[PDB]
Amino acid sequence: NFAILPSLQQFNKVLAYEVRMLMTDKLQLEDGTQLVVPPAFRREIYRELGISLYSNEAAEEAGLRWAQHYEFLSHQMAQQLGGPTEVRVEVNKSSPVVWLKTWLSPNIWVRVPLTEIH
Repeated sequence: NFAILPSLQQFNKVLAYEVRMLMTDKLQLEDGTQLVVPPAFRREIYRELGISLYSNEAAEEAGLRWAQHYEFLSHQMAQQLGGPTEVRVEVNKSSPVVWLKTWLSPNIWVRVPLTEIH
């Protein structure tokens, strides 16, 4: 049952929040509060996002090369993940594909297709 076809901007917001949870077992709040992130959630986020992991070489052949740097999306992502990030978007394939690299894994590209939300 379809629910949402998100804009690229909305998708980036969604992706950032979920990747932030992928990244840790505890969300650290401004006030020093730590919200636990159940492992099960992290496993399901990874699957539901349809993340593929690419080496630099493989990425450059699988769609990264046509992907263009998005400055606002990159900063928006960097701010949520809390570290230097690059977001590129392959607007080929008509349905966008987001390519993400972070300071945490400088030799891995994260490939995430924009999809329907259900």
